[PDB]
Amino acid sequence: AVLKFTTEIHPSCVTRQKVIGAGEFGEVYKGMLKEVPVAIKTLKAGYTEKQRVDFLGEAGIMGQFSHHNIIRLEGVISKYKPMMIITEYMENGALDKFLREKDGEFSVLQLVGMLRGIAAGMKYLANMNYVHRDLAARNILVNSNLVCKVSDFGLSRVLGKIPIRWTAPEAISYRKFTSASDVWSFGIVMWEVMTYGERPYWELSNHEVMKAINDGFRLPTPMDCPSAIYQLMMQCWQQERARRPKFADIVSILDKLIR
Repeated sequence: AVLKFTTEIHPSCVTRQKVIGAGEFGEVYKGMLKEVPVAIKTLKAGYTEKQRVDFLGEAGIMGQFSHHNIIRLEGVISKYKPMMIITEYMENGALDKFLREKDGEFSVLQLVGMLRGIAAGMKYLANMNYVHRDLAARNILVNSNLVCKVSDFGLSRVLGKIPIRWTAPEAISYRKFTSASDVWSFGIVMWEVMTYGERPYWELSNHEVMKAINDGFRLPTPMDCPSAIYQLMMQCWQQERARRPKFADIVSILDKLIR
């Protein structure tokens, strides 16, 4: 794929209406663009140069993609303060928090549908030769129509701190990040979904998680999870990365459970 540069949006085109959260780099707003509803992420007052670079850099990576299950970037304001990233609006926010609120409410069919969309976004990303490295329910956003979309491309790169509980053993131990380590992470996301937003490995420390992983531990079947879905997450957690399904396999497997 050919590299894209980021669309610059004029400040007068953006209207912030309400605060909808606190971000890594500053406040997040709901507002309007041009008009269409958008999420508007701002860069905090007193930002450092590194923060500016990382803020706009993540947006640039997100902007490489055009897929229904990857957050759409409208553009950035980088020539004016406050600097902003403008994306599609996701009314229901982060997937982990959304499921905790809706604990036990969804059908298995609906949870599978949500996972199928996430897998489709990842299949697309993998085919574009990108590894995400930070795939986790907290980094997936949910819109009013229950569509789940991959967000948070800070660690993403073409094929420092890492999210240990979501990371494959070979990526933890040997710095080997591939689409197959993203598949491991997807398995963790499946577990987060089927548990309605339980924390992977509960309150074990990172060192304890690493030891558990190295000892062959796998997270247990979520309450009332169908065997076929638990087996799929177990397949995503094959110790040897070459033996995990590809995202194309995952999409096909989930598709067949949509009945």
